[PDB]
Amino acid sequence: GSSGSSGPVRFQEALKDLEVLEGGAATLRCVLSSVAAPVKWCYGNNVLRPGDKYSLRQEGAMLELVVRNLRPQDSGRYSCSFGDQTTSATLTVTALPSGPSSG
Repeated sequence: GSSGSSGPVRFQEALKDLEVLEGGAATLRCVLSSVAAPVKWCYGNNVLRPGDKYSLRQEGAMLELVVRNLRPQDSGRYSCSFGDQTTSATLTVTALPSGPSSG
């Protein structure tokens, strides 16, 4: 059943569309209606886990998901599962113009 009818966690400021160029890192941000943790992170079908590739951080109803090696194929639907409601956002990654850059 339930734990103790505590209450659902509304999404005051969920994740919003992000604009970044290929060759950096993308850090999403979202503030929950209430301070609760730990939190759950999911992307697509499988559930996201804290490690090297990804870095999850929680502090005062605040989440932070960093994504290294930004690629034009990574852009998807990052939705955080927490409480009764769920949020979802989209990232924008532009493929470098392939200029005179060394690389």
